[PDB]
Amino acid sequence: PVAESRCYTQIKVVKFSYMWTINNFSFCREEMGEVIKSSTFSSGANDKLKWCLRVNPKGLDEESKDYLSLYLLLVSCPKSEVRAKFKFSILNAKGEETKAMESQRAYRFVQGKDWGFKKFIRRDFLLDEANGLLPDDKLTLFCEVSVVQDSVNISGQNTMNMVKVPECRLADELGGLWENSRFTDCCLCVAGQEFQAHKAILAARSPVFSAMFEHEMEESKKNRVEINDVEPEVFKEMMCFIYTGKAPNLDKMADDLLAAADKYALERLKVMCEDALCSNLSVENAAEILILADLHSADQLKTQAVDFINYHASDVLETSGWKSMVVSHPHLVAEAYRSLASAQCPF
Amino acid sequence: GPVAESRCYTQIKVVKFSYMWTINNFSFCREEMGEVIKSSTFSSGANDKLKWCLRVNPKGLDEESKDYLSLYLLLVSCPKSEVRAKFKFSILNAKGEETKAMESQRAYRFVQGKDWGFKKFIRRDFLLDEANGLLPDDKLTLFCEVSVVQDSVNISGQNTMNMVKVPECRLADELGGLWENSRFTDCCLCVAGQEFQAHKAILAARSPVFSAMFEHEMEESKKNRVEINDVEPEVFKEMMCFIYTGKAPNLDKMADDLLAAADKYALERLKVMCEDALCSNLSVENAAEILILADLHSADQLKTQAVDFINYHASDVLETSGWKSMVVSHPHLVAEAYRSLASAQCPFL
Amino acid sequence: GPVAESRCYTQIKVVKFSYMWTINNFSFCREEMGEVIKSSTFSSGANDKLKWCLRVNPKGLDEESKDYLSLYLLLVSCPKSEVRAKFKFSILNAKGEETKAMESQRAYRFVQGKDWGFKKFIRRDFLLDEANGLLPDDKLTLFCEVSVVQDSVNISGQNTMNMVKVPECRLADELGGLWENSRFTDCCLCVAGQEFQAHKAILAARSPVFSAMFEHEMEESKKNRVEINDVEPEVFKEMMCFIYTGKAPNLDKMADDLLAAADKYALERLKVMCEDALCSNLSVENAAEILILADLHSADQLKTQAVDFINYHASDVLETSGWKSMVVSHPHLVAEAYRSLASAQCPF
Amino acid sequence: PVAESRCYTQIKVVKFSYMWTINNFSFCREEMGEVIKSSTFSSGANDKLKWCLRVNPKGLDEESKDYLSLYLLLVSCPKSEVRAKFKFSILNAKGEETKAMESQRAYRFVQGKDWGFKKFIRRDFLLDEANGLLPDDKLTLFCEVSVVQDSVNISGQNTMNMVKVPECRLADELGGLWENSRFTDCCLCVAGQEFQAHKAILAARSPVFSAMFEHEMEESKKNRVEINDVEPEVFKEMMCFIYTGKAPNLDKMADDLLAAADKYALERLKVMCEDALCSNLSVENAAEILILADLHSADQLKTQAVDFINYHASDVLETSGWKSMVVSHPHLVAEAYRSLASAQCPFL
Repeated sequence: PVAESRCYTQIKVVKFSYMWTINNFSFCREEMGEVIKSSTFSSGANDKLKWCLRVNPKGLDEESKDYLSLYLLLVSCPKSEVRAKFKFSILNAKGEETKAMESQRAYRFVQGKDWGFKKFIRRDFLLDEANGLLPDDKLTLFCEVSVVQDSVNISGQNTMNMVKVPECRLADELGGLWENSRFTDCCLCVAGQEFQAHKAILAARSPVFSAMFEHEMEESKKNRVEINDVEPEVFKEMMCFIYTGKAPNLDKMADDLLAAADKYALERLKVMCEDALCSNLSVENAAEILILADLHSADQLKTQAVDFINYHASDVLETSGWKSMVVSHPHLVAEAYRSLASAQCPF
Repeated sequence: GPVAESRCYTQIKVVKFSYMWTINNFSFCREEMGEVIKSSTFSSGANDKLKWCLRVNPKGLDEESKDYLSLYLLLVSCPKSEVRAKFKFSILNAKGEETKAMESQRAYRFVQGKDWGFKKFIRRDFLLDEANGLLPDDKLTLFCEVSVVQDSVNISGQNTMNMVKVPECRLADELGGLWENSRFTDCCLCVAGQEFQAHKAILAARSPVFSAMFEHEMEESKKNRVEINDVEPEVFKEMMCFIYTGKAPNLDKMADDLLAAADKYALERLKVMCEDALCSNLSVENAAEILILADLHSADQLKTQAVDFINYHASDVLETSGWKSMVVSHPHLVAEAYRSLASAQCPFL
Repeated sequence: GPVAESRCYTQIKVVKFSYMWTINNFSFCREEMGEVIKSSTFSSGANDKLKWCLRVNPKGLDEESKDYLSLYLLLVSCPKSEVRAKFKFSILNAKGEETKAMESQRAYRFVQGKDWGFKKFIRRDFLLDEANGLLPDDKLTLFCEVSVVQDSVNISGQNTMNMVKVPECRLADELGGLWENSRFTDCCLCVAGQEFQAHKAILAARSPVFSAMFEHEMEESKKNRVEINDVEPEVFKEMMCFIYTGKAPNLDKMADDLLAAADKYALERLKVMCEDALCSNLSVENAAEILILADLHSADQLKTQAVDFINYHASDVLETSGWKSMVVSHPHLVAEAYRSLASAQCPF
Repeated sequence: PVAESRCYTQIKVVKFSYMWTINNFSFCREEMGEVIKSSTFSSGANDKLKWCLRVNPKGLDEESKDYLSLYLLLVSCPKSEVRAKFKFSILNAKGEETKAMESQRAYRFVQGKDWGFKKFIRRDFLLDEANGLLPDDKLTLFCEVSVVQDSVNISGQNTMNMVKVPECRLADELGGLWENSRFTDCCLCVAGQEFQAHKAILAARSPVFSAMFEHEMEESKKNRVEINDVEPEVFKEMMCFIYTGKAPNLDKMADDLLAAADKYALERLKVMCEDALCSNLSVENAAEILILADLHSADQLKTQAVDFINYHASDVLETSGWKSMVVSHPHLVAEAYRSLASAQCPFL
């Protein structure tokens, strides 16, 4: 009783790395094996499985108290397996890998599975500034992922897929249109600052701009109009989202970006900024996040903030901002009270 | 040594089902080796887009199974990911009882196009004996059992710091909707009587040639009523479909004329799409046709691929009518192909 | 003779998986006899509206589970189908190995809201014992393995009929399109100044009221023109919605006067489920208002159940002000409630 | 090991039945286990579970060669389990029960699986007219099914609320609308025979009448509309459907109604007409069904018709009508070749 297939197997390797630097690693103070994760990032080609770097600044359990446990975790996937190989390396002060550690073999993976070699590095050893492993007191991690697919004959019909179309693009040319401005069809005024933008892209992409230009303004004041809502720095990023569908400079000014998106009803940018603020939940902000969410109907981030406050209530409620929020906005905490009413029902 | 703790409990999902596929009139299933005939494709129901089929041969392959029956399975579909599964094969007797029930040892690695089955499953002559009660009126009744293991994962107990459901890109879809709705059209395009309506900036960005015409201080006569005769209406419609969506579902059946239209406006992305679509149509007779289409349109990649195809299939390409037509019509192509095959593939030794 | 075969091989459907539940600070998760505390929901992943939640007793039930920790499995959600399944509990040691695992003799019966398990699943003292090491940092570890069996058959197939596919009755949604696009309507109705304009034949067919008041001598005079003098417009809308569709999506928040108009306009199907929906809103305080509203308007079944529930809750119904109100205004109604009570309390 | 559930048990049953008629039982000649079948039957309300019966006029296997096998076959369900109990009976010429048999218990059920009673009644004894079981050689059998529902505590608030709500009488009201012609405005003629109808109902159902009446030529057309292709009884049943959505006697007059549906773009009408034709399949009718379907864009019916033709080419290609339709309509047989070549043949 033996089974075989008699087929040529071509092994694929979709390599992709990630850079992570922890701001002020020394004051992490993550005792009891409490963990810090990286910013969400995708796997490059075929953006459907997304990886993420997970670090415990102090290694769990008594054995790795001095050590810094390091693991790599997969954010989400469509209920399948991955057979990747990982290489953990630490860059020096000048940016050269020192603590390289390549996986001896491919590891079986599933959604949320963590893998890594415990006792990766001693924290006191890392803290030595003379070694250059903490430039400006920042802990830099660099990881190299190589996902193995194990395709049999790559479905050979020859049609081997020699050559290819270039990578699918459009947004890059729209970015060139943005920066050059290419004599667009309308003008914008923003707090005195001048911006030059198109009409058809605004109308098709945004219902708000779809209705706002074409209703009596196409000849009256189609060329010129003033927006007293958005500062020019983030207005540039919002217009960049209109052009290329992305906002690389989104994290820093994300609250006013949320305001601008909600006023114009940019739902996709609304979800991106919801994910951005989802990564910035603490004791000293969650009440203001609730104000922003109800001000914008950010239902996903609203529920996430509700759950986070439910989890960390015993010290989140000790903030002055919470007091100002509840006295100013009791209805929001009444909604949270209704949400927790079902939670505390059982038992 | 190098060890990596899992730090996730090995909870496992296992899913066992079964299915039978009978064969009426099995005794009259012809008689020669290599008769690969498969079962009707079947599915669990909770399959999650997965299908399977058997591979029954009246005479087994290789040497030992000359007088046996070879039974093998296949994975019809998968979501471009590996599958770990099991298979058990058995035969129901006259009283519907499993007789040749031998199980597998461990769940094997399964992908689309791969097959795993017990070689030398059962003797042909022994099954041909009616005393075993296994051939009722030439109705051979198979039966198989699948047990797909997954090694499932959750933080089920308890709590989950969740992500927000990100939406997918809508730029391609929204521009396509603007195209088909044809709202805010700044230019009207006419081809062979049919009149379409399109937009200025997208056409200028994705087609430098259209930007070249419409930037020449002449728009009110041309941009509002531009007329083109080179491109037929259906190719031209698919060309705007490419520009406004980057998606051409029926690109292969209209590849050469669309390539010519792309060459007219230097739509190099759609040009390489047409090159790739043509290149998955390789045959000995149309090599000259694709070569001249590339040479007229300067499709360097497809021209090189067609020349390599001619180099590989010269023995029949020389006798083909297309090669003779190319030779009498275009000796330059003959010279270029000869130079291409000259300093490669034979100069040894 | 008496027999019942299948003519098909007994193939069996099975879905085996497992689930764990973490519990913090077990030493301070309260302790008294028969404590009902449950877990968060969970399922395999291919659930098909199928969910379960654990149910654990820090101190068990009855008598012989005081010093024990019993455990049960409640079926939370299901597709209203009889669920037959096996289950297997376990406890993991400190070294990561299941220890106290026992599996059901057969696939127990499960339906929505049914609990099953093994009473006396573990001694509380033994679990609390430090030598076993089953409670590190006052954290109690669960691990359950479960399989669900259905016993269906998958045949080779000759495709059978192969064409059971058919659109359901989409009819009278077209009448919805007639209404909320007005699709050449032919008569004109005024409610409270607000205007709505419809087809004569529809309301003629639907109820005797609109039919009769148009069928005789009004077609000559006011065939198109007509107005109503008792119905509220915002509910007038949903009233036509049911009259067209035989379906009212939003009814409970306006069901009282809707039902009153329905009896005023003879809509028996509307009448009955609006009464039941108000009866689904049964409470101690509403019952007087519901009773007077009901029996003022021929509400037979609702009269019966309103009377019965008021009999069942007479004690706290007494101090309701509405009780004395209807007693003062409509005494014969509560007299007939007594008449109901006559045969009610014959024994015992 | 043993466990409880701590609950009440409320059982609810709604039983139902349906006549079966088999004319000329002697001449059926359904041997070697040729199962006789008809359309699936339901319980009336809540048609989501469609039941059916499977009968062998000659019982298979050596035991029941002379006997007749009578077995239920549930067609489809939402992947659930049901515990219905069933009884059967065969009436006499007068319609009186003599050959009655019942079930021992509440048998389980799933999609496709069959319970019943083999080895019951003789074929020769049934065929003996001295017994009087076959009036004019007509086998008229009766089947009843009692669906035992069962549940746990019915969510034991006591939650009773059992309003005896009737069903949606909208079609029945439209049944009276067609039958009585109350409030009629528009009339029709066909071959001199005249039967009138209503305007907005036809506007609702059809896109075709919507086309040829919305054009503002109503008084000339809609007052005295005429149709050419349809026939009187055919128009009767097509009016019956377009008013009702039901046409239980469509089987004997199905083809004509399919043609009428093609004349009026009545997609649901065409659907169950094609379904009735799917219960018209024979080894010799496939040419006629092909002519009908291919003339009418009947993609699904031509699909399974071609599947039948592929499966029974061994006689289909050997019929005279096959040659006739090839001569008249060859190209459709060309796609028949295209299908059967790429079907149950790409092996190997």
